[PDB]
Amino acid sequence: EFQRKLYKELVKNYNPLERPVANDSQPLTVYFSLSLLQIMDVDEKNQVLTTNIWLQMSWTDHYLQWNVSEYPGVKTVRFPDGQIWKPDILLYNSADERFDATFHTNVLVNSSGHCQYLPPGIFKSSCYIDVRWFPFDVQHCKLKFGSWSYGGWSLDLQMQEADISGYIPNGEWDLVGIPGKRSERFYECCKEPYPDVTFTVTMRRRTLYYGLNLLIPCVLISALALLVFLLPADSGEKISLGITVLLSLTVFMLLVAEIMPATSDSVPLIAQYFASTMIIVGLSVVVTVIVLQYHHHDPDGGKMPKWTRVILLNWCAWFLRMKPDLAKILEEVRYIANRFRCQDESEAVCSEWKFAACVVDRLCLMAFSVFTIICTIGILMSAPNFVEAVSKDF
Amino acid sequence: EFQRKLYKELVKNYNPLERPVANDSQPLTVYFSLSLLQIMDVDEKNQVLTTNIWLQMSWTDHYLQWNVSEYPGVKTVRFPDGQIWKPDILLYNSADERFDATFHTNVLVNSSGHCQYLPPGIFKSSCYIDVRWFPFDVQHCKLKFGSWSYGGWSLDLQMQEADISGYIPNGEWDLVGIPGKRSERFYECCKEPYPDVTFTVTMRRRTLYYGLNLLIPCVLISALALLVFLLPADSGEKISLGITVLLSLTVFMLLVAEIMPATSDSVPLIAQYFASTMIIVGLSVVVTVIVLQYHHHDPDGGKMPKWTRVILLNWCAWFLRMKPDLAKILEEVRYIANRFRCQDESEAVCSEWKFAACVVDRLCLMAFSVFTIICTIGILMSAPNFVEAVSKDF
Amino acid sequence: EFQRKLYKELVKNYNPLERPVANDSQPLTVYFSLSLLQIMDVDEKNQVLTTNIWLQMSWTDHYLQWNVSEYPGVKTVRFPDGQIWKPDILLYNSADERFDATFHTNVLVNSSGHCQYLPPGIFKSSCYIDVRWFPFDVQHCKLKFGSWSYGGWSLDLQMQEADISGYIPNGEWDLVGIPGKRSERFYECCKEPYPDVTFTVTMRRRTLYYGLNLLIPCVLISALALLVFLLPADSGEKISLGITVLLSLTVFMLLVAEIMPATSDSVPLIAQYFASTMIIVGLSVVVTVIVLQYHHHDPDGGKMPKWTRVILLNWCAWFLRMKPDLAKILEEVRYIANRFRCQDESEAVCSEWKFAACVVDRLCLMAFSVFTIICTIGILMSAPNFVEAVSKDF
Amino acid sequence: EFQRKLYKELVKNYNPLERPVANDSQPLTVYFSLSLLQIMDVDEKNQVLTTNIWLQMSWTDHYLQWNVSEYPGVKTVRFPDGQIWKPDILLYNSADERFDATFHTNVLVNSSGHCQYLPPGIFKSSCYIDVRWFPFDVQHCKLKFGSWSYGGWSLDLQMQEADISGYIPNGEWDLVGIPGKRSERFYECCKEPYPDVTFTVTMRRRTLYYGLNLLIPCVLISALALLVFLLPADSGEKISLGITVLLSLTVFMLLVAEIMPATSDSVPLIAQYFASTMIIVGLSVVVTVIVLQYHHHDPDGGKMPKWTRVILLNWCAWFLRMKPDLAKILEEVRYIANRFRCQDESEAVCSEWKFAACVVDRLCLMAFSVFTIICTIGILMSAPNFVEAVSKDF
Amino acid sequence: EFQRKLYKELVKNYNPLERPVANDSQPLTVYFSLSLLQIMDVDEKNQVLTTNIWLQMSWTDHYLQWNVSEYPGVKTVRFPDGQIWKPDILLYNSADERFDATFHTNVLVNSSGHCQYLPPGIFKSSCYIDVRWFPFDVQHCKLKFGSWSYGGWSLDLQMQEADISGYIPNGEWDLVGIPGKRSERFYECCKEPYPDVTFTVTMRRRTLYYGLNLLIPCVLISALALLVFLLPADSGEKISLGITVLLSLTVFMLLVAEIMPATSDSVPLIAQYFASTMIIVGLSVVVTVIVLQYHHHDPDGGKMPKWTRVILLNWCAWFLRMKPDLAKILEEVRYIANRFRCQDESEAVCSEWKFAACVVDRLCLMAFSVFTIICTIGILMSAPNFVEAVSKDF
Ligand SMILES: *[C@@H]1O[C@H](CO)[C@@H](O)[C@H](O)[C@H]1NC(C)=O
Ligand SMILES: [Ca+2]
Ligand SMILES: [Ca+2]
Ligand SMILES: [Ca+2]
Ligand SMILES: [Ca+2]
Ligand SMILES: [Ca+2]
Repeated sequence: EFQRKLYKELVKNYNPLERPVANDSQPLTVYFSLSLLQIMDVDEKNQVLTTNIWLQMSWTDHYLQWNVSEYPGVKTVRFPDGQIWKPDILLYNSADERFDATFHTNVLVNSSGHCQYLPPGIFKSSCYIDVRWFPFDVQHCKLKFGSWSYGGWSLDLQMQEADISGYIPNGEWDLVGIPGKRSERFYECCKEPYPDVTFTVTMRRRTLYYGLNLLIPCVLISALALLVFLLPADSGEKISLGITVLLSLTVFMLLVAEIMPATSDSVPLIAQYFASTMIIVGLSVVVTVIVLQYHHHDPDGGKMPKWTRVILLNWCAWFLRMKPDLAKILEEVRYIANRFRCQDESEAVCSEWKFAACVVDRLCLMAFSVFTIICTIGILMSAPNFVEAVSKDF
Repeated sequence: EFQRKLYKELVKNYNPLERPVANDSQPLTVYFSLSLLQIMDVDEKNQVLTTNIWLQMSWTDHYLQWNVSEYPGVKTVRFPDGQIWKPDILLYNSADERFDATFHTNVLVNSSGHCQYLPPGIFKSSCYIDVRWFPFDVQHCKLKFGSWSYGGWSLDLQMQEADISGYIPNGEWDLVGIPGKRSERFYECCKEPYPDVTFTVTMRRRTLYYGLNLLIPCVLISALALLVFLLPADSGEKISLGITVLLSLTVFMLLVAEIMPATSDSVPLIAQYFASTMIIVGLSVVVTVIVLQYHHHDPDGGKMPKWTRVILLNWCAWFLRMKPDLAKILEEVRYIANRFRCQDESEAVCSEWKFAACVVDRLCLMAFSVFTIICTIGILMSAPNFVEAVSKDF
Repeated sequence: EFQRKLYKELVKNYNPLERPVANDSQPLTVYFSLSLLQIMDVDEKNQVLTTNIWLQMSWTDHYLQWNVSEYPGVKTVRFPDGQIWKPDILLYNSADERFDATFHTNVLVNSSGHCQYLPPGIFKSSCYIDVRWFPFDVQHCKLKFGSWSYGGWSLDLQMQEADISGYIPNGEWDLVGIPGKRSERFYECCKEPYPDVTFTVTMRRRTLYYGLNLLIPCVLISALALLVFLLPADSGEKISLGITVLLSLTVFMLLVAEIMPATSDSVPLIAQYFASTMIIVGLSVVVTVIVLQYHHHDPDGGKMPKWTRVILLNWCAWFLRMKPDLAKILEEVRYIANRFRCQDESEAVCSEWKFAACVVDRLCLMAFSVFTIICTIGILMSAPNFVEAVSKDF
Repeated sequence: EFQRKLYKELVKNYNPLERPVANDSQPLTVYFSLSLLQIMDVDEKNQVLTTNIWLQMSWTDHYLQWNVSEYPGVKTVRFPDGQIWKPDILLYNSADERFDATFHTNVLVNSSGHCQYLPPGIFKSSCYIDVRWFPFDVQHCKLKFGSWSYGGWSLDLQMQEADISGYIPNGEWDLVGIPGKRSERFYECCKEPYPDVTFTVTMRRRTLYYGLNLLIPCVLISALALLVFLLPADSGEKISLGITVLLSLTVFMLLVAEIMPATSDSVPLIAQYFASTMIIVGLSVVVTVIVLQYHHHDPDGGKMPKWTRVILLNWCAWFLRMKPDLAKILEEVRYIANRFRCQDESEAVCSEWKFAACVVDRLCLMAFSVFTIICTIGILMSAPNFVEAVSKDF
Repeated sequence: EFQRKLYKELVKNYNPLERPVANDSQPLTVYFSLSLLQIMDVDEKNQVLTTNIWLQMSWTDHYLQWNVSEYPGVKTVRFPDGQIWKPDILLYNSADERFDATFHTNVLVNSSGHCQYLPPGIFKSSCYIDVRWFPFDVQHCKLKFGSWSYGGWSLDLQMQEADISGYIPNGEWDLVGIPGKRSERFYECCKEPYPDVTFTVTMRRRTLYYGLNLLIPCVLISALALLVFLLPADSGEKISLGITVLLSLTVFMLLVAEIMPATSDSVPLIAQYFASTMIIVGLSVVVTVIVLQYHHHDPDGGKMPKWTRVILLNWCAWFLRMKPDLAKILEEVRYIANRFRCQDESEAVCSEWKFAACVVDRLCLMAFSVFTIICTIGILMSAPNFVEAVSKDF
């Protein structure tokens, strides 16, 4: 009976259009905060953050007060959308096609006029997602909230610290924090300033998944490329090993292509690693052609230059620790024996060329191994967060 | 005439804003339950569960009572959304972009004021989907329901057991159960506690599909890799077999990549199996290079070390059960015969090196076969539910 | 003037909440049917059917009658949603996120109160799609309609045969029929029974597309695998042909993976066909290694077992219809001649081993050809609808 | 003042439910047309057409007239949805999930009651998309509009020619025309006939994109297959070239698979072209095995049949324009010389077999080249629109 | 008290249907502009631009004025959708399925009747996206705004310069400008003209991402194809290198296929580059077959033509800087010696053919290298914006 009586009394002459202050000249203080429940998605290609949040707004309605003695037991009332004045706070940097994903719930008012409003929502927000250091990256995505049509002279927006006590951890992203800042900005539309409250979600990517699924795979497959410098040339499979690894790594680059944005602010760390690896595998194919060209050198073609004979067979090789009818019969048998001698000297020349190929193959093995290690270590450890990622995730 | 009369009488002074109790100081008891019709989707990558459910709410409306003698034949009435007070129960962990997928239906009230409300819905809910043991996994996805704006002092939410009599089986997921728990929790917003009813859908994945399409394929293709240790070196195809298997298995890992979340809570079982298999195939390629390096060893290069001569040709080989013008003519023919003898001894040296390659090839065949079996069996049987899956699905 | 007068008269005291019967104690008869215009989609992976349907409901409104003499020319009126009582019939097994895809249109009433209501819709429904016999499958998808909040005591739902006179043929699915059944079921919610009308869309898949794009391709590529048993061993390409076919067929399995659900109710027909084919190609690779192992057998290694010498060179081969200074000179020339004789006998031994490989290769060619035909024919003709599909589609 | 006065006067007793005619017995004439702005999408796989259209409806409202002398300057008024009677014209063959994509705009009425209504929309419509001649195809997609609840006795729908003056050309589709037809049809629901206006969008596909990206690529890669019949057998790469082309073309078929519907009304032109090409490449692999089988024929095996010796070495080859101690020493040297003679005759036999392989290789080169040209030209020129496509697009 | 009083006074007799002018004969001036916050997406395949914009409309409402002395402190009021007259300005070339993505916010009115309205939105617009010069392209996408139902005689639309002070840079697109133009156009619907304001977003694509991920990769992989002309023929791997590169580049074309529209207005720059490269790699395979055909030429077949002997061994080779019992014994040994001589001359003939292959291989290396450079440089530098892209992005 008292709840029915109070609801009838409170809506007498109430105008939801009217900002509920007693003195029309002063601004209404609105306290704004949020409660972050979940980070649902970090879409790097579209540059969008999806979160489950509960907005928190609280203010004082001058007209919605009563004396609890005259209504025993009725400490609070509730009003749905449209029957009560509410602040029109929107997320400025919204990426949602409706632009406002807020699910409108009740406003809870107590007997002194304090109004609480806690609409939930699945919010899509635009934030610059920097992939320069991917996958060892930290993202800072802003959520900028503010009254759309009330400037600082009418609505005095005030900030309170974000609530994370209900945050559900994300298996991919490690929540570092969510600080907030209250600013007052001027826009070209209007002489009046408009205040905003901006919360910056700082998140660290967890690198175990990409380490075991992207980085390590690539390292191992690059190592197989260097295996060509150990395969004997007579196997006749040197070129198949190298080009096969190359074809495999090309598909791998395109696999990373599906997850990275097509921006030009910087060459990402992962792009550099794949680049460096690809030229190394490609260069090994070039070297293999050179090695095969020696191993198959015609013994009756040009003559091994002195510069080759010295650099390879001596220096590099040492450094690598390698190292009447009787007369007619005599003319026929002598021709046979002489023919055997000529091929023997010819094949000796071929042995030198084959040995040169082996030396070049051993030389490039050492050089490519060093270069692969240096490029890999250098690129990965360039990231500021690489040491932290190893400690926390591995 | 009586139905028209009763509808006119019941809405006289009715206020949908008003919680329908007689004594404003006491809370209204709302009985909440659900009826699970279908598990529509388990999205492991986005971590979302889609279900077809019928919510069940029932309470007592103090104002919607009548005397059936005064309205003969009118035992029940119905009211749509907005003409009657309803509890504002939402799914807290909703992943739906509207945040509330409930389809609003009628409230059915009988002559004593008992109100029933059974809205259907396609619900999207957020739940941690653990892929540690995939595909032998059991998921526990929670659905947390509660009044949004009425605390424990006004709405007394009470739980009833979930209904599954209409459940339609899912070909992928075996419904284990759906127990419920009623809790009362405090939030930072409000001093008043808020009760919730949470139902935990426990589901077991059916492994036949992934066994025949993911696990067995991989096992067979790994076995082909070990086939290299039986292929003679003179075939000149040892490296093509191995690297081809490797390229195939790389695509297979990326196929599993499209279905798994990118989380770092644990290395999944399937990831370990693919890892172990990949290094085994990759290591077999390394061994093949060593085997070919012996088979193609130059007979005029270094000399077979004693350590090699003993470990391989004796121990390993036993264990494996392998095992004036006349004078001028004499000088020419003697050179020819001597030349033949020199190559003969040379090719004998080559035979030892070729035999060493065969022994190493046989040795690694046994070692790799053992390792492949142990790694496969060990990884699969680590899962707690592996034995159950085999019994129920195979 | 009369149309305006009649609309004013009919809405006097009309209450859309009120079931429009004269006697409140008796149920209102609602005739329900549907008109199927198109089968838009059969999603086997998500297990959802999309159709374009026109629902048909008809009943009698006791209050919406008039005397056409008093309103000359006004034979009918129309009312939109909310101004007239309507049955609240929903599709129970809806897969749509709004749960109700009905587009609300007018209710057409004639001068005796007969009301017709024919809302169109794009309906998404859940149905078990059995892929056991895919692509030779017949699907039975149910559409279950019923009043949500009116039980059998108030709304007497009655069925009429579905209309297909406007059905537009689907190029993929051959509509077999759409019979309907009216049932009355009890639910745990309520003591009152609720009637439903269920229409079962029975559709036959047209197999021409999958025959020419999925089945025949696979058959031809498997045949190329058997081609290895005709390729001479000295070509040095036996292993490349086989493993290449294997890599190709693995991609083909994953292509079928994108269209099939991940259920475990049964191993599909297409899965069995790919399985059988894959082991046959894989087994041919194993046999190729054995054949090469003979063709490259060292003549100075073990000795051809008697069991081999008899089974192959005799039985299998027949069945297959294969089949002072002068003395010093004498010692040098005799050594040369003797050396030639030793290699000659050695290469004769090699010829036997090479012939054994040829016999084994011919033997397995016949065996694999038989097995490929039997497995292919057996699997395809296991389907109950295989004969029908060939007759109608090919 | 006059605009305010007129709006107050016109809505006095206006009933949006009432069809605005003076004589209730006669039908209201509604003129229907459309303005086609853009063809947005032609989805062949889902069989849906997406367009940007402006509907045009015009009729006479008997009640919304005024005397412009009594309201100087007020020549027109406007009414939004729900305040004015409108025809309920829908697109019958809609594929949109809401079923009605019309964006509701104002109705513009002049002082004599003529009402204009031009709602814009993004319309999704179902049309049979025939891919028999793809990519040289012409599509005829219908858009069928009609009043949903007003039959021919109440609403007299009349057609006017479609407007294309604002049409924006589509880079893929060449708009041929959009004629319209007005029909009157009977439905099983109702004895009254219902008129419809149907516009048929006829569009020609532009073939430059598919010619350079789909047809020509395939032609060139098939040509490489025939290159095998020029590669010498001793290269040992004949089988790798052929099977590699085959693997490439299999992926290409699956690429076309992603864009074509899975219907069985006909085998498309593109499917036939890929079919023909695939068997040609596959058959070339079979021939390569035969050629290699001759080139590697054992000289001590069977004897070259007479039928082979004549058909190939003579006919085909001509047509192709190819073409005491002294005695002991004598026995040893005679054995050596005799041994040399035996191999010489043996290798002569091998030369004939190698030449036969060359002849067969040359023969099949000519045959396969002819067949490839004929099949390609025949298939492409079977399309009725092939000549037109070349003239307009190339 | 004054805010409540003013809201009550202003809505007395207010009619939102009425255009708020004092003199009904004159048009109402509406100032239109926009504020561009973000370019969210440029979808080249669907030809759609997605942006985050704030529309700006301002006009004068003759009825919403008051004297601020009579309402101290009340300088402004606000009205939501439907309680105030607003211009019905839509985006004409909308690609959104609702056709109007505007989020409706408040209208802010001051004491002299000046009304401001700044609705935000995520706008999808249709624009021709020219890919002729992709990835060095500049796009000009139009956004055409205008009143839908008010012509130039009633609503006088006037333009103001677009605001970009809040523009957030896009990592892919460099905003060049957003000029606007106000036009007045006649349509077939209506004799009255309708004015529009069109803003043209001009954007330059940033080429770093595609340069490092699309252009450079392709250049390097084409270079590997030319590596075949350095690989010795005896390696037996010439054909595997070439066809492998070809298979890789085919996948690369299909990767670009997923991002380009299927239009026929022009052959894109990227298509030409891939075309040119593909024929070069394919032609190198053809040349390799010719080179191998010489290297494996039978010495007893045809005779090297004079035209070949001169062009290659002399001209091209110079330009390239290449270059009683005793008698019986005599007959046996003489046969042996003569046999050795015959093979010697035979292998000399083979050496010439092998050298010819080497010369042809060297010749084509130079020719293909030149052609690859010219085609690459020519195609890339054909783009008008190529020089600008290098300067700004590299
Ligand atoms: C506004 O009101 C003040 C106080 O009543 C009065 O002095 C002033 O003249 C008014 N201005 C007008 C009527 O323009
Ligand atoms: Ca992420
Ligand atoms: Ca699942
Ligand atoms: Ca289907
Ligand atoms: Ca198309
Ligand atoms: Ca873009």
